[PDB]
Amino acid sequence: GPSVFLFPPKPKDTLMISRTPEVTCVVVDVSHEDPEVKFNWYVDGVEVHNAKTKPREEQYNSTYRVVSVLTVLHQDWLNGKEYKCKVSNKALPAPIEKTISKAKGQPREPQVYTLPPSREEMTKNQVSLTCLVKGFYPSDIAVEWSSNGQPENNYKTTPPVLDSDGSFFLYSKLTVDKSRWQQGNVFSCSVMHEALHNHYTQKSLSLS
Amino acid sequence: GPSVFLFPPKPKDTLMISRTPEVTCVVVDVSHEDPEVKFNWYVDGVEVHNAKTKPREEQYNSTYRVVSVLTVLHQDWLNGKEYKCKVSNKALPAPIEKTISKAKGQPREPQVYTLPPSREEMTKNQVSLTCLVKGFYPSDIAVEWSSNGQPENNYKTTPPVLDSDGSFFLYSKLTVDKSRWQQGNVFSCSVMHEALHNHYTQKSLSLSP
Ligand SMILES: *[C@@H]1O[C@H](CO[C@@H]2O[C@@H](C)[C@@H](O)[C@@H](O)[C@@H]2O)[C@@H](O[C@@H]2O[C@H](CO)[C@@H](O[C@@H]3O[C@H](CO[C@H]4O[C@H](CO)[C@@H](O)[C@H](O)[C@@H]4O[C@@H]4O[C@H](CO)[C@@H](O)[C@H](O)[C@H]4NC(C)=O)[C@@H](O)[C@H](O[C@H]4O[C@H](CO)[C@@H](O)[C@H](O)[C@@H]4O[C@@H]4O[C@H](CO)[C@@H](O)[C@H](O)[C@H]4NC(C)=O)[C@@H]3O)[C@H](O)[C@H]2NC(C)=O)[C@H](O)[C@H]1NC(C)=O
Ligand SMILES: *[C@@H]1O[C@H](CO[C@@H]2O[C@@H](C)[C@@H](O)[C@@H](O)[C@@H]2O)[C@@H](O[C@@H]2O[C@H](CO)[C@@H](O[C@@H]3O[C@H](CO[C@H]4O[C@H](CO)[C@@H](O)[C@H](O)[C@@H]4O[C@@H]4O[C@H](CO)[C@@H](O)[C@H](O)[C@H]4NC(C)=O)[C@@H](O)[C@H](O[C@H]4O[C@H](CO)[C@@H](O)[C@H](O)[C@@H]4O)[C@@H]3O)[C@H](O)[C@H]2NC(C)=O)[C@H](O)[C@H]1NC(C)=O
Repeated sequence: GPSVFLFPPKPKDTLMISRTPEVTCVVVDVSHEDPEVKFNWYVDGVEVHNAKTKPREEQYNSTYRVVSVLTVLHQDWLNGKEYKCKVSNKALPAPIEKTISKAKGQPREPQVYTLPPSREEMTKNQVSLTCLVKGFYPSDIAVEWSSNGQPENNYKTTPPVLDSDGSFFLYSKLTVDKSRWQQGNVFSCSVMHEALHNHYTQKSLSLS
Repeated sequence: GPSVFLFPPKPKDTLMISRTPEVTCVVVDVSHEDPEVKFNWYVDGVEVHNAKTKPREEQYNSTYRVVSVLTVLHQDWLNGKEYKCKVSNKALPAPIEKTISKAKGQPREPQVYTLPPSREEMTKNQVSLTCLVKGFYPSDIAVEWSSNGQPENNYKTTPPVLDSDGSFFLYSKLTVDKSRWQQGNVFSCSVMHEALHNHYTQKSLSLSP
């Protein structure tokens, strides 16, 4: 009955020293008469301790949903250590195990280019500011937009796309009002990747 | 046990008269002692019998992967008929069914914009010509690149991405040699969509010194 789902830390957390990367180990479909679940975590085969098991979250479909969280070190994740979650329950015949780690492969540095709107789009009510990010490996990346320190949240980013070489690329599109573009406001495409210098770069975009 | 995944026809196939739109019905995780799969197709509740079941594709994880394909008519897809795939197998307690159709909703016309390389990229050996396609619904679209009549095939396109409004967008990236860009050659982003005037539009891109 019980199923297991081991999720990696958010890319933004693994690349920012201030944040705390967490590996979460979701267990679903737990019965009422077999409610006890027990986790064991391993890091390259080495038992680790002091995980945090959140309280049982009783579901709409008359089951439980237990979650155990393990905070991992920034360096250990980015060095590519394998984190294993061993679930044990009465309903299970044999303990389930899942393993997760950073996408293995030679890290490659993204080139970040900003592209302004076409003059055809300038006739429209709003305009699209484009940020090309290309040549990065692996596909674990985070792209954000901002003006000054204050962030812009009216943007979408495309899934990473595998190129002719081993690398990836993507586009991020910030939609702004035409007025604010023509007033000469500065927008900044911030990118975060493991292969970037200090895990961060930022390119600006303005009217000439 | 067995899982089912019903996929729509390639957007390029539904929009080109010469091509053949197909609905594929993938069945995964089939055991060795229950290898027989049997499909039944329906079009708005009407049984059809013109499918082709491909041979079992034995997987790396000691299971099979059976696929049944149904060719659909261009007009039937674009009119929005519902295609259903009913899988049956020993391992299943009750036959599984999945349904797919064209995304129902007011069709919206893509705006097509071409963007030249940044001057930072101009230092590199090759440069990237960008084609933004935005504001289209549904997500059935096809993008090609060309110079003159002859096509350019060194390009990649992103999956359609859902925007803040109901519409979609995507980017297509043509990689060309820096020389050919600076010689002032004209490249053309051709787009094909249900909502486009005559199901086709094309925007050009050049050095424009
Ligand atoms: C044994 O191996 C096989 C083979 O797997 C392959 O080989 C192994 C060795 C590994 O390397 C695998 O990584 C590799 O894939 C396993 O078979 C796989 O089984 C899983 C399910 O367990 C299937 O997952 C689904 O995948 C589809 C997307 O699949 C397309 O894209 C894949 C790459 O991205 C590609 O590999 C596939 O072939 C397929 O590509 C399409 O193929 C068709 C025909 O081949 C073609 O016409 C198309 O053009 C082509 N398109 C593209 C884009 O490539 C994904 O959509 C599914 O997601 C749904 O279901 C999930 C539940 O599993 C759920 O979590 C998701 O959220 C999602 O659910 C849907 O969500 C929408 C939201 O709007 C909702 O509306 C829907 O109702 C909802 N549906 C459901 C059912 O919930 C899903 O992830 C793999 O496709 C399949 N792989 C292959 C190649 O067949 C097998 O499982 C292994 N067995 C064991 C025991 O381990
Ligand atoms: C009772 O209800 C439970 C609650 O779930 C919700 O409601 C039910 C009714 C359904 O509608 C659910 O789909 C819905 O989620 C059920 O639990 C769910 O079980 C299913 C199947 O066992 C799980 O499916 C798996 O989902 C994975 C992704 O999971 C993330 O995203 C989900 C939403 O998109 C979210 O519900 C999950 O909690 C989880 O969220 C992430 O959590 C981490 C922290 O742990 C965060 O860091 C992320 O940011 C979160 N992200 C998001 C988007 O929220 C899939 O990855 C997984 O697919 C993989 O495994 C399968 C094999 O199973 C492969 O085939 C596949 O290729 C892939 O590798 C799978 O689809 C679902 O996630 C569970 N939901 C929750 C909340 O735990 C109970 O099952 C249900 N019980 C019964 C008896 O019906």
